[PDB]
Amino acid sequence: QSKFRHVFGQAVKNDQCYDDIRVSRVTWDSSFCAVNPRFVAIIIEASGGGAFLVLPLHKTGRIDKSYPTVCGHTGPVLDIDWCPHNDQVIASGSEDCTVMVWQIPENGLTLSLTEPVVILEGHSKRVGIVAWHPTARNVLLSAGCDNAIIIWNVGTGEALINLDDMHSDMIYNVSWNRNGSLICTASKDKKVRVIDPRKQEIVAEKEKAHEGARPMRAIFLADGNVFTTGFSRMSERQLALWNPKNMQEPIALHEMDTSNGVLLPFYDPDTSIIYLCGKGDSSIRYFEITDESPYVHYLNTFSSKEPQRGMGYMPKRGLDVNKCEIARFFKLHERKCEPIIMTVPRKSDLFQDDLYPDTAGPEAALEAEEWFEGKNADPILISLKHGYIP
Repeated sequence: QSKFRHVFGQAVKNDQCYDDIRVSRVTWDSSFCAVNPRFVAIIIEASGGGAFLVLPLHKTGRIDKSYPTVCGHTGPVLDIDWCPHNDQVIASGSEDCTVMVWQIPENGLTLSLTEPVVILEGHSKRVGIVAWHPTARNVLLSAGCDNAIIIWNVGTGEALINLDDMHSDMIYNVSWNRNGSLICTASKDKKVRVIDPRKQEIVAEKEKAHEGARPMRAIFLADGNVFTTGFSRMSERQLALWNPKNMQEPIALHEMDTSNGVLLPFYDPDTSIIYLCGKGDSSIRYFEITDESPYVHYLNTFSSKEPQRGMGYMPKRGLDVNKCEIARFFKLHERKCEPIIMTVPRKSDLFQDDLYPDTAGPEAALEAEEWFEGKNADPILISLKHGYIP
């Protein structure tokens, strides 16, 4: 009976792709791609040091080899994240052990961008993880191969939290909860941790959340549940759903297939859909999360003949309500970025308001100093109906 059962993906025509990109060749498990309503950012092969490419969404077709890039890093770029409160601002983590924050010029680059707004220098090792705070302006989390998590005030350039003796082994990912009061981590010691970064304490963990000696991912759902991907002892890709108030036993665990890539979860809290795709997969599998067991329900698979090297995900503000678009993927091939549009088939030409509840907007709910000092706020919601045409 699920309203999302006919959700389907459709790749755009080649003339709506971004072509002749030289995607990074590093063996780091990066997503290589970050998208916002103005720009697509792609981690590329740099002559020296490190670079990423920033394209206006309209700049489709073959990209000139000399198109300007963001190239101020002195080591390969490993992760990129657009500022949720500023569509001209992006953070990068590098093998040069820095996080850099960049101001993109209006309409994108004319000249190569070599000087960041700020360099953050707390890590002693490569920085593979950057995550902007969901609600607090200028709060930015990095995690490095030093196994330190640092939470920055980007406005002052100061490390205000250093979690440096919490993780004995490599950190695979860090995710903020809805109001950014908590983070969750997955680590190569096979633990998933829920952390209060301001209290600097672990509030819940699960040992061996997955048994495989392969990477995991852990993210928060809108209701405070933690959703994980990983591998069985037998190389099966798995997903699980955990109540952090009681992590002994999973609410749900599902075995999927025996491919090699870790499943990156993309969670849409507005539809309760989770999309899963791994490096090397030609498929995007999507599930609905509901309060009816077994709680994680299979919807469908987007199928293709081409494996992904990385994947970006368009925030709600960039979607087309008239088309009932509920997600847009930016699928990285070897030399190309290919938008994939997820739509709900609907007969009616009316505004499908059930698909588009008010969504987390770009206005920061509180300042860095307020949040660091212990204040909390929810995302400030906006309506998407201004985009509707009769």
